[PDB]
Amino acid sequence: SMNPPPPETSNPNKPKRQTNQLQYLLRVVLKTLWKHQFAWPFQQPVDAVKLNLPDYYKIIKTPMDMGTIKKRLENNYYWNAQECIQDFNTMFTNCYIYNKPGDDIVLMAEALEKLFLQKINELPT
Ligand SMILES: O=c1[nH]c(-c2ccc(Cl)c(S(=O)(=O)NC3CCCC3)c2)cs1
Repeated sequence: SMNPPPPETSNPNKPKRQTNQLQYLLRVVLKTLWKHQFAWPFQQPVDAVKLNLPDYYKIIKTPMDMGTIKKRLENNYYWNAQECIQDFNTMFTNCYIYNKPGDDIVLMAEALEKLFLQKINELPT
């Protein structure tokens, strides 16, 4: 298929964890970003069949999206906040890689990244 399987949202041989920071990343960071007017392209894995982008997964080898991140947080999939933050950063970076400076989609990612950084600047202790 043109679409690989989406990233795992559970893994039984990976240990789980819950922390105040991870709770915050779900309740505040993810759930607030989700509502932004520019969040929609990032709420699910890129569907190359739907969007007609047979090139997407030829270019992006570590795909990530907020739908996956949300499910991971709900699963307690992550060990710590930094691991989750890395997924957000991978999502943003993928967008910059797959596209071009100034593209509408890149403008969207740039705005979301700024808001994301604002919110993770300070996490609970
Ligand atoms: O690098 C990424 N692009 C996208 C994405 C998702 C949906 C849509 Cl419509 C778009 S887009 O920038 O408006 N390009 C559309 C024009 C043809 C394919 C989709 C990008 C999510 S991550």
